[PDB]
Amino acid sequence: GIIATYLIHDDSHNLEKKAEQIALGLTIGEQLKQHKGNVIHVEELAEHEHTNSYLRKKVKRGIIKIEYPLLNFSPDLPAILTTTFGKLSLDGEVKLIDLTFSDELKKHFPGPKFGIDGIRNLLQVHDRPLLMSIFKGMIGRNIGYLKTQLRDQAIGGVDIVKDDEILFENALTPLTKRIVSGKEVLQSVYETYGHKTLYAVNLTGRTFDLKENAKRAVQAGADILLFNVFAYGLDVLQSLAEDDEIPVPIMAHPAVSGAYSASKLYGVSSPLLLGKLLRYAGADFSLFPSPYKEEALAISKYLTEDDASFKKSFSVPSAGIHPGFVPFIVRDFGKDVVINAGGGIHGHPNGAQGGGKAFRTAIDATLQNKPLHEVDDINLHSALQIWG
Amino acid sequence: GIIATYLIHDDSHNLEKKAEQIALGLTIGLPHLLQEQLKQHKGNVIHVEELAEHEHTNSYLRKKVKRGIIKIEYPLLNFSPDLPAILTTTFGKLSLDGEVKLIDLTFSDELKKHFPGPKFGIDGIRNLLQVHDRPLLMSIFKGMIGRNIGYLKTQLRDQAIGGVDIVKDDEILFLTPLTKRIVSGKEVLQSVYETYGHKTLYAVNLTGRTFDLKENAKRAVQAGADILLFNVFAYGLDVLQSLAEDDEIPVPIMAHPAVSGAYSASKLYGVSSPLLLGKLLRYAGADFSLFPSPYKEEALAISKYLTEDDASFKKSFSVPSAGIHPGFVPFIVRDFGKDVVINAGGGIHGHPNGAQGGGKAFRTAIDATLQNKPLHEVDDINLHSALQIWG
Repeated sequence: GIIATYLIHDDSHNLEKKAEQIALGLTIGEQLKQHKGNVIHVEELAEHEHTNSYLRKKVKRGIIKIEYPLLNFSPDLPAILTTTFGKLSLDGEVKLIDLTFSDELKKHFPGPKFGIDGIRNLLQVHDRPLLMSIFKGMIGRNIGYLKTQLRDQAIGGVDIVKDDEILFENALTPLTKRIVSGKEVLQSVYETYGHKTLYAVNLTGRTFDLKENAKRAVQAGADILLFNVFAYGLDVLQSLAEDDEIPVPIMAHPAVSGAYSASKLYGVSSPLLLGKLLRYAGADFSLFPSPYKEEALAISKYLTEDDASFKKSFSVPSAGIHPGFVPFIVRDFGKDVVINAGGGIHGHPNGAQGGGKAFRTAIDATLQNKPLHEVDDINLHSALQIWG
Repeated sequence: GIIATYLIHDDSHNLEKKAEQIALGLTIGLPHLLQEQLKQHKGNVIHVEELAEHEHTNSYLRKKVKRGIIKIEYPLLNFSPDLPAILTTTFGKLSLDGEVKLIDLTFSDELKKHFPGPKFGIDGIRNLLQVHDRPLLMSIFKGMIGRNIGYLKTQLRDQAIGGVDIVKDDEILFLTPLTKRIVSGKEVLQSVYETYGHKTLYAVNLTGRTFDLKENAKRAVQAGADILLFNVFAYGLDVLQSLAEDDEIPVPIMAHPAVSGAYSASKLYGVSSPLLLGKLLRYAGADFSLFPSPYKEEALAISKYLTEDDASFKKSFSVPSAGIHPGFVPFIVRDFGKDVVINAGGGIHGHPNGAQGGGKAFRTAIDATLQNKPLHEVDDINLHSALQIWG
């Protein structure tokens, strides 16, 4: 079935007993043994006095692994989360760290439609890390403003431009207009500059209108759908990824997921949420806070670990990134990563065009192990001079 | 538009600076006429209050922080009027910003117009049961797993004859098609109604994947479902809202808190439980909201949001849960008033005289409590053996 790995701060100091109580309490409480939960492993961990002080009580730390029979839940994320953490989420110092799906269970999930290889083929960028940037100051501005920023980022060499995280349906830049206008801008840049850029557009609105809106977006010519998965739910992302009438990649944004993962004592771990579950659910890209942390590397690990059931997803460490960090990013994440320039690309002395060239040049230098400061490029130089 | 209240542990010891920072970064960022229309999209700091310092926290975080409450207002023009956009706007990026917690959201009158609130609410539930005065009594099936239909009916009948107003499915279910439990359950309950004149409602758990919920809910109604039990937080508040807004689902919805703890267990991060299990659930349309009982201050805060007067939404029934037996009835009515549901949980089946006797105990306990007469001075064997076993 499924193995849930929990990190617990046991105040009773009996990991064995507690583990067994959870195993029973979350299952059956002869023909019943068939649904009985099994304690697979108990791991004692080092004590933390600072936590004891914070909780005003001595707690024994440890990791508990429990196996829940497949017959105990429907094979979808809402049922899985409910079974493995519905009750425990309110039982105290317990955090869900990982979920190990059996090969049988994995068969019920789609995994990414495109994955790393599908995205690279789509963009026709086969070896180097990808480059992404974001519009800056879209709210209150018109379509002409969007078109100009999009054109500059594309001419700058960016592979993917995404909508500002908080851009919702509005009278100035509504969905279909953003898509139609954007598609024309990027086609024009392609026709003249030979560089193809993709536009990841924000898919928002009511949960029950998402499929209709996603299809309107596709019809309008959308390249990638940007989705705030955690504002809606993993099961919703999954249904979008499962629809073959939505033949475009989905880029997941981590907005709101912090409500689940910020604590070290409660919640659900970031690697499971932004790494494993997003991948199984169908996200082709996963944006997550950058370490500029093992946390970040863990997410990435689950997004790319070999798994015969699912394609790999593109890792997109975000925030606090400038051309100078490219070397660190590639060493830490490898070549199959997306360099997220964020909205900071527009801050370069030569606009988004200069910022993009700085990143593109930086990426190529990095792949040749050539230092950035020894690179003769006015754009990359001024970048290292202003940002570091 | 919408005002968000945050609890922050600032490691820069400058609440006024962090606040303005947040009000700007989460909103806007030229000729006069354009600047004028753009100012309409800017966030405004509404209130900044400092709080007592917590040394244990400083030690825990391995850094010193300044505790405070910040209130930032976001213009409606900046987001679509739906919970997903609202949560993304007020706590999207902030949820990953560090020690910050969404404590409350104050919707404006115009914004509230975009939400349904409960379909039935307190008055609607009371009219369904024809119980207009005292608090209601609810119990949960017990040991249903691995049992047949005849067993369900028998336990259902016993709970009803015991005076229980609402019987609901337990949390862990794995043989008994919903339409079947619904149909058979209905049969049992109508029998008790036409024999004792007592009305009992059966709240059945609504399941399935997100995009099958509405069709499943309508089928449940068609089969004769009384109330739909729904694990809101396993799907999302926006899904609960769509169910509540659907006129083809003319039945009450009872919200269960499963998973919500993933959001509110921390005192430093997440979204507060009262905001979740109280305000949002009511606005989204939950007729009943189950939450851990104080048997503490969060329990009352939740109840407050569910019942506080609001011209835009009907009120919801508070349902404190866990650690409740007949002895606590006087307390519950004290802390939650008469418009509350007494959740006997599966504890009635433990009564020495079974569920029938356990239900009677609660029903006698509530009638007595409303008469102000102490339970100790009540000449009732069922109630006595209860207070004698539970205290």
